[PDB]
Amino acid sequence: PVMHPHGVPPSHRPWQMKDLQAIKQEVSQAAPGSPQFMQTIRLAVQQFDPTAKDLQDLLQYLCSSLVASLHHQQLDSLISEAETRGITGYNPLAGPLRVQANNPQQQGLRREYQQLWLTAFAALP
Repeated sequence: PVMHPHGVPPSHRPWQMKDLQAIKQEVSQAAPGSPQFMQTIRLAVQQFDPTAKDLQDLLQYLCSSLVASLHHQQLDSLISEAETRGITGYNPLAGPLRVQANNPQQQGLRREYQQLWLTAFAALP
């Protein structure tokens, strides 16, 4: 999660097991892929403002290894397509998008990464 304390720069903090349990319960209160599901996962992403690594770690906790890998596969294709067209605040010279999305200061890029990560569920059966 990325914290936004008043005044000081934003900072990253690891998931707490209670955070992940809370998200798991909220998500499990809706059928996977359903409109209420996608709404719940999006609201959880808003709550914790996670980095790219945070999002990967969350799915690793929520889903089976192969299903989380399927998401990663779908997201990688979305990222490639997004990189071809250009992404807000992304210069390939500063490193891979997934790595840049882990810099707490790059909010605009993190938020766009979050939207791509959310979009990649559109395939998850």
